[PDB]
Amino acid sequence: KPDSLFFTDGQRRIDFILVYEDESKGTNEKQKRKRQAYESNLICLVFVKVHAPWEVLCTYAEIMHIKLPFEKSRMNDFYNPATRSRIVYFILSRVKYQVMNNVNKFGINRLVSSGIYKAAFPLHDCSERYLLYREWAHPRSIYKKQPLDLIRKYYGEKIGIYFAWLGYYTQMLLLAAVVGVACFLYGYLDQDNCTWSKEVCDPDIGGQILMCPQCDRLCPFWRLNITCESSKKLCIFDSFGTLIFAVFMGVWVTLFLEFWKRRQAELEYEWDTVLCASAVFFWILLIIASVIGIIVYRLSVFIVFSTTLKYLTPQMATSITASIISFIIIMILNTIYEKVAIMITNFELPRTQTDYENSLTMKMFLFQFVNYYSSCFYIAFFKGKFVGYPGDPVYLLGKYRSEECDPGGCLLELTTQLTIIMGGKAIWNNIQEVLLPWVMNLIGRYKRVSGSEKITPRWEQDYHLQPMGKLGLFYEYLEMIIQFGFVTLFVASFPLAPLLALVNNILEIRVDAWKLTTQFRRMVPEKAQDIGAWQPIMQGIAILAVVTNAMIIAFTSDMIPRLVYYWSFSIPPYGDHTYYTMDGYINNTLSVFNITCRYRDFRNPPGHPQEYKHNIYYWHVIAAKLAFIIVMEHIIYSVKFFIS
Amino acid sequence: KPDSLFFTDGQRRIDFILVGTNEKQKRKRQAYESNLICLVFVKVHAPWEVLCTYAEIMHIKLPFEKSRMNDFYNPATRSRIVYFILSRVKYQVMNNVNKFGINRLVSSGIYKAAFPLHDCSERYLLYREWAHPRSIYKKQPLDLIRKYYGEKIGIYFAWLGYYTQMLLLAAVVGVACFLYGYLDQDNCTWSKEVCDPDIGGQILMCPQCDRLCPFWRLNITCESSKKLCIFDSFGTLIFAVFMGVWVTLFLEFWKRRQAELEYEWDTVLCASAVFFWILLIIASVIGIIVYRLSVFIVFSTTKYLTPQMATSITASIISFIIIMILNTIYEKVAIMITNFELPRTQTDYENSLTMKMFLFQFVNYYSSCFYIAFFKGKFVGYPGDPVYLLGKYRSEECDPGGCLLELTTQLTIIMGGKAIWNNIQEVLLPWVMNLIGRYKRVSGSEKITPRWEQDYHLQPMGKLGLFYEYLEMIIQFGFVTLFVASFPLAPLLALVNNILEIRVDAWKLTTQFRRMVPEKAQDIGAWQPIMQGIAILAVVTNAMIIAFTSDMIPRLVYYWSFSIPPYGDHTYYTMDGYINNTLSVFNITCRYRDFRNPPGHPQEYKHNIYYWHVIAAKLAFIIVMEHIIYSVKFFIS
Ligand SMILES: [Ca+2]
Ligand SMILES: [Ca+2]
Repeated sequence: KPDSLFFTDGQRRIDFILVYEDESKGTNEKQKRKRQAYESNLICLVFVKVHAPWEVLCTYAEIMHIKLPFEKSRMNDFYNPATRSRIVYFILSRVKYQVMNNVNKFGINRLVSSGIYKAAFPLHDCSERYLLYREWAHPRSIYKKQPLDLIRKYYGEKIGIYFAWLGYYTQMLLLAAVVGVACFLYGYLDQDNCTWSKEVCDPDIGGQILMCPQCDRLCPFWRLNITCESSKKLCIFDSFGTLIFAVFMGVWVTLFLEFWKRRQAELEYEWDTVLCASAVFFWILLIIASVIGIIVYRLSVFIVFSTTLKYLTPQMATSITASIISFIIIMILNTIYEKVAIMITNFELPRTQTDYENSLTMKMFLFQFVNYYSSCFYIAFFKGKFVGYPGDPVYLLGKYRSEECDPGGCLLELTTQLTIIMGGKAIWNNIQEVLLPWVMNLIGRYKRVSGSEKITPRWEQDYHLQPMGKLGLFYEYLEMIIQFGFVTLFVASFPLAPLLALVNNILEIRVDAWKLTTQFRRMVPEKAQDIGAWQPIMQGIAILAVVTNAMIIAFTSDMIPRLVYYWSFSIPPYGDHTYYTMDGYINNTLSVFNITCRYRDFRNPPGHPQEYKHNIYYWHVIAAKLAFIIVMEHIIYSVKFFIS
Repeated sequence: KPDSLFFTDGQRRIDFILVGTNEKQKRKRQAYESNLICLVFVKVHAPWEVLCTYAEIMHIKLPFEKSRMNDFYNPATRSRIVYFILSRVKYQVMNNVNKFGINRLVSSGIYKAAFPLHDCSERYLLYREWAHPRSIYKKQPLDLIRKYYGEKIGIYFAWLGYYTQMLLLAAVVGVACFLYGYLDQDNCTWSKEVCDPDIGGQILMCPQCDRLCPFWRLNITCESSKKLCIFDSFGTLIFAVFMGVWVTLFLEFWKRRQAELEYEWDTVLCASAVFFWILLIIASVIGIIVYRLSVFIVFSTTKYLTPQMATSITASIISFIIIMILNTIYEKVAIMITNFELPRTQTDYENSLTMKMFLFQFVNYYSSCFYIAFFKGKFVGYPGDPVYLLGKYRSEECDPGGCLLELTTQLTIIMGGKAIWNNIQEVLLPWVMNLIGRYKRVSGSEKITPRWEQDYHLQPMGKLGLFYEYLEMIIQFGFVTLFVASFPLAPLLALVNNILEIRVDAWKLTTQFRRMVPEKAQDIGAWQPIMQGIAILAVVTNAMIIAFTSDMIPRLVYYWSFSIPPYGDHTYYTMDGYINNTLSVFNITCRYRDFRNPPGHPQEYKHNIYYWHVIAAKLAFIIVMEHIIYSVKFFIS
């Protein structure tokens, strides 16, 4: 029978499979009779079946305290196919191989690494798999609520916590999405009567500003008018779409953390749930330097691409193409890091599985942080600075100049990077997660055995399925923490970032689910009280996110400069208006340059006693930026103090 | 037998002592002692069997071999066990009137007193080598305190330990910067040009008050500016940075010590009324400053005793007296409002009492210091018009030094004067009241005084025993970490203080007060969150003290970016010409302290580039120092 969950005699559900074949140079007999006696003490091509009867599960459940299934009691009570796999795995790990020459091994952790065995896994049916396939696997059930209790009871506590965290995620990124939509409509509608994003488009005030080339050569004296196509759509990320949006984002990120702490407490109430500087930091410093190589490649790309060539402005198509190239390079370099972190972690002598995975987290998460967010931090914080008296950039300790931004507090490049990285990867990781299992399963089914007997045993089909590995949910937490960082660190621009995430996760909460019910082999239902080794990382990300949001609003949003302009530079002090009006902002902010243009920085005109040194406007604006940072951060940690 | 801790039979030590409407409580107390059986001095004793029987509920692990109570491998714990037995056993009636313990019994007034008794031994040696003026510097046997006076007193004297041993490092760093500020005093152009009449005495000021104040000169500042040098020349920066690192160090260092002692020992409507009085005292600090002004204004009409030294001392003493009187009033009112609300058990009641009285004392003490440090000498504009505080009364203005001598004088007189006065009461009140009792109740005994009689004549300690000591020491901690930029000797002033206090309290805990029940405690309790909040606020307030009220960042700015060919006619990083080129001119139709444009700049009396540069430096300094400090404590923890 193809749907055989039992033995030949029947009435005995299979709990595990392990496969090996050492019948056939010279050394083969050694592992042959190593594994020949290994199964002997475990007793209470052929697929070695492992089952745990009542008297075995009862006698080996005494070691670990697990609340059996009304109400529950500690270790003993009276009123689960999932826990059998974990019990069998624990039995395999505890029972060792006894010899007479002092070479003792326990479990197959070392056995499968050497190569004695081939594979080991539990198996499920073809029931709870179909009912979970219909409303939870296929993307048609977008709005259907998931049975997280069923997920916990079927695919283990770790997967249940991962999905509940994702279920809780879009449960309250919909409010962030609707706030983003409100800011979206405010920015889009109020593109006319605000003297911003209309001055730039108007050829009389924001069109007569003759800039000067940003780089050394092969750039002409452009005009601000060309900014129109990207300035009219800039206000959506500016104005009220920036200040209250990011303040609400900070309050939200500080509050739902504690809200999900309460959710975790509720879950615990429901379920039981009871030399360093070198090499390691050397490679991180090397990639901190290698972002320079990445941007050098990016320039070497678009310099040629500009000569090669829906209102596709140069700074839109160029930025999109550059972001795609950088994303491809980031994926390749992430593959390189996936190799090197593993190759350096096993070099050190680690502790058991828990500490090994904790160290692997502490290394790979930082590797991915510096791999992904380095470019975003470069563009956001220290990209378009350092222009002085003769217009001399820092030159980066060489003969190569630095790149300069646009008169908007360059954020369109940042939001394009966000959209193409966290949005492009959203497509691409799902593409691999859906298609790689199909293509490899088809390769196995069309290259190993073809034309079966029309009755395929369950173990054979499961063996043909892809393994899940010990780093099962590590990669999902990694990608989701990357999404979390992109949706909380840089959420000042792109108000629709959670919404772009929202539907994303609604697909993922199915797609992953789908790949967890049809593609990968069933995983042992491990028990965990939380996400683990990521929650402190989440707290650190939130603490850094408050500061980085303040720095995004101040140093690279050009919102504080306009607030300052219509509060203190528009009034009769420093100005000629009557009340808080934003008129004349663009002309009365940019500073003049003498070639012997008008660049973006705030500096004195050529002939002030302090020429090309910062003026009163710059110092006022930077004092306002620092005050805004201090006030917002203090208010945010005060708010989280009230919350927790 | 005056030294008799046993009954007539002997070999049975006393473990505790307790001593038409009248008939009601007479009958209630007559049957109360009946179920407890296993002026009269009821000697409650606990044999071994009752100790084992009713010590099982409160799990205590004590042997050598610390495994569990029921093992086969302490005069202190008998009092606690007897107290627990008294509290658990209730009085049974047939009218639905059930009372357990004497917490309600002594409140009504059926009994008079209840206390354990100690020896006249382990108390004599502990008086000599630990509680005597001849043994001040001798090392503490903290075990001899833990097993004799209880976990609470032991934790109090161990937490006070590091204020005597490793507060010495802070004190010696303070001494080092104290001597550094006095040696490099002539060759810094600061506090020398001020004392030089040629360039620092020609700067005529203008009156700070509306009337009865003449146009003075900076020359008179000399006697207070020359000694100001040690407070802010260069020792303030490294001093406060080291203080922040030091506090964010010993917090976790004492966490480690707490873990070590855990290894050693077992240790098993709101907006109104409550916040209304706090906002009322926030307003009443205005009344306090009005009172101090009214005092020294008249005193002005009445060893280089400059007006701003004698005045700052006299007004500080008057404010300290008023603060003590108000603290008595708050001790009354917090108790009178806390019992109004229906509280939980004793632990939660004392937690609420902590949360109320600590805030009351915070606003009582640190409000004046925050007023002087942060928002005292500001708000001068175009015609020299102060904010007037929503009235016809002007505000008070500071001196061209980033007024800090007033702040350090307030610290020295408050945390130093109280350091004397609290010890004075703690030493003399027991003597005077014991003498009153011994010379007014019974005189001329028969030369044999029973132990219980002498103990009864001693003062009671109460349920709020160590609450006041934690309160005063947390006040000292706040004064030595919040405002530790000036007065580098503040730890050293504390140090000997603590070295005396760690005896004085010790002394008063072996001769004056009645023995206290050895309560079970694993930490100071309900104060560690307060200490963490104090440290987090302390980093920020130290940054604001260095920036907004130290006049140090302006001194960095002058010789970094104003003594260079832009903004200055110099050639290096030199402090020359700082005083003249910082204060801004005022036109009456003087030269005040704030940084504003001269009378005739297109933005007249609006702020110049100097103030905006200095405030940008201040904000950058605050941000950088705070970020570095929490990064450092992240590395530490
Ligand atoms: Ca995924
Ligand atoms: Ca004391």
